Amino acid sequence: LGEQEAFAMTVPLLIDVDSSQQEALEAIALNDELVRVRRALYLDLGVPFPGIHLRFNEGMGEGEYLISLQEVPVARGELKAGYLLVRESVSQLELLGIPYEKGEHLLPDQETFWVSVEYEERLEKSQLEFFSHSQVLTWHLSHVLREYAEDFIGIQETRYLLEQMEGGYGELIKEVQRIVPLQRMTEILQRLVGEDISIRNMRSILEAMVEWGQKEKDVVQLTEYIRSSLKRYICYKYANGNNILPAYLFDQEVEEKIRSGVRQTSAGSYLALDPAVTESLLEQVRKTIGDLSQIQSKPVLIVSMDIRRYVRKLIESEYYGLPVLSYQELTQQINIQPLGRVCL
Amino acid sequence: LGEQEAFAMTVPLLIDVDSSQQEALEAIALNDELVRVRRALYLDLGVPFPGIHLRFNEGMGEGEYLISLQEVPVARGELKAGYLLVRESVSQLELLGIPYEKGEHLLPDQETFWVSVEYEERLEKSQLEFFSHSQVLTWHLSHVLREYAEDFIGIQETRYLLEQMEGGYGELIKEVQRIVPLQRMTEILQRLVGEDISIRNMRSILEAMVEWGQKEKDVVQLTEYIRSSLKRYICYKYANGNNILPAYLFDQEVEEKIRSGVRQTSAGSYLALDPAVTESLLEQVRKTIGDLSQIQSKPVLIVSMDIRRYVRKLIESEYYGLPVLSYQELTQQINIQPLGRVCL
Repeated sequence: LGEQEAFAMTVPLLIDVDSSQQEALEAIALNDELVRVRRALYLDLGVPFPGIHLRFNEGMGEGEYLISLQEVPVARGELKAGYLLVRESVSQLELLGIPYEKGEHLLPDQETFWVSVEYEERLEKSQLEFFSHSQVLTWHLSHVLREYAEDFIGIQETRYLLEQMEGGYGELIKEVQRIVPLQRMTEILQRLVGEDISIRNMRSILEAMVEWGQKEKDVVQLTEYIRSSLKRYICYKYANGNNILPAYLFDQEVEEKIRSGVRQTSAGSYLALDPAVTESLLEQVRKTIGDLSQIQSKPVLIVSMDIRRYVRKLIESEYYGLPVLSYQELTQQINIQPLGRVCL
Repeated sequence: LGEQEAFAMTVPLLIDVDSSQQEALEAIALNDELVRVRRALYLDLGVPFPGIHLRFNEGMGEGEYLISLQEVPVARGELKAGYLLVRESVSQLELLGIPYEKGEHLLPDQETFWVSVEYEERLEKSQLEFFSHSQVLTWHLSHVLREYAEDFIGIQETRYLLEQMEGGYGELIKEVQRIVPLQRMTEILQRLVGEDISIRNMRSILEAMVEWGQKEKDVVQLTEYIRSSLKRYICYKYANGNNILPAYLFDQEVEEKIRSGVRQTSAGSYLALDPAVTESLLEQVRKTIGDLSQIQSKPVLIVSMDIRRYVRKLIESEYYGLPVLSYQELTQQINIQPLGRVCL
């Protein structure tokens, strides 16, 4: 036992589902239904995701499954599709109009109710959302990555991109590395994928990295200049229609209250107004935006560039699916259709 | 005798149990029951523990055993299971309701009373905690490491991690070594494992090492920023339930008395208020927290980040099993359920 300790590396991503399916589930693909949603999610965000280890554990129950990032279960579940109970995401009284018996739960994103596989034939005629045992699993996965993609872009992973691109763009990389150190360039790539912006376009992120890495030095400013280099991308991510975008402009009185609380002190530049002012603004927002749960068409808040960040991490608690843009990121020839200006 | 001195290295960890078992104990494993609890404890903390030498000494009695860190017995014991008296940890009047004769002691952590091996058959029916001759030994071991894990992470042991990780994360390490010297990076890894935080996740400790090792320079601040990188880990170590955490918030009046006594002088930043104020605060704590011996569910104190340390080493005498958190380490989506605010 005198062997010293034999260090063992932690696993980057891990899926632990129960036993009793290690050969029973195992048959849609569950080795080509993960690698499919990992690639299909890579081409969306661009993060070089890690290898998903798949372990069928017997220690848990029979419908349990936990998805552990680095040995801390981040989205566990007891799939009561355990035997076969293919769930329903947009479950409603329509599943009472389509009367097949239900099973209650609040599986995360939409109201989940479960029906059996004889009931499936008739409800698939009725056309609602069906999640097989693959699609119930990967969905949380494709939701775990999209929300924890700030943790897979580390100094070891960008140096993977800046090596994989050596062939294509030689003199671009040998120029960017001398201007922005790897720590600083990575502290940006995390800040893009935080707003669900896609790294994928890795060239025009380095063009705008070289251009501004000499003039600007505060990361939060530099990333607002770099988003402004993906102009005609964002116009396509948020406003899919004919150059019309449903916005929620901030009336100038507020964009000035926030620009006066930046506190550029210790490379944090924290927005520090007051625990009593934050609730004042966050109320004026909640008073106009409402809840946006019924509000369709995915609106976006639109605020000046230099505070586009601090507004984002402010309402990040209440309004999570409300992206924030800038005036600059808005490529011209976009018809902002203001839903309602946020007064004070 | 002219041989100069022939230097002989001290042993890192050493178990000295008596003779008369060197072949009699020797049969559960006692070479695979230590290496099992050493590995099982490594995957918990992450420290690369040393090799446990096992020596059966005759110089002692017949039920004695001492566990010596570097030749100073740190947890000795005369196991009065000497012949066979498998102990009981949660001994109570239930062992008078289950009337089998007892043997009194205060073996450390829970009330230890001993019963024989014919009594074992019936009390194992009654379902209380049994410690065989292995489990009485390793338990102190798995308690010695967990409490002296600040002594196994030295500059020689982190350079073992930063070499074992060269393969996986090359450019991460070649970046962190130039930012934080080995002394400074190790003075952190000791400060994590001091709070029972787990080094194990060695990547996101280096990501947050690179990020903050340039801005912050006081170790105690840097480690409070590094704990804030293991956010969604701590949420799982202290609040296992559904995002609900039983806290003991500090009312703001106190968190300001302590922030005024930091004395950042000689890289010690000692909290120096008064031997008469420390008893004032430590009384207001003891007046609300009580004793927490009956208080179940493992509550945690929750104080602002910048003094999370000085509060910890303050109550470290009285309330040892009361972990202290920050507001920052608390990942959002955690329902702090304040048990009672510590007023002044």
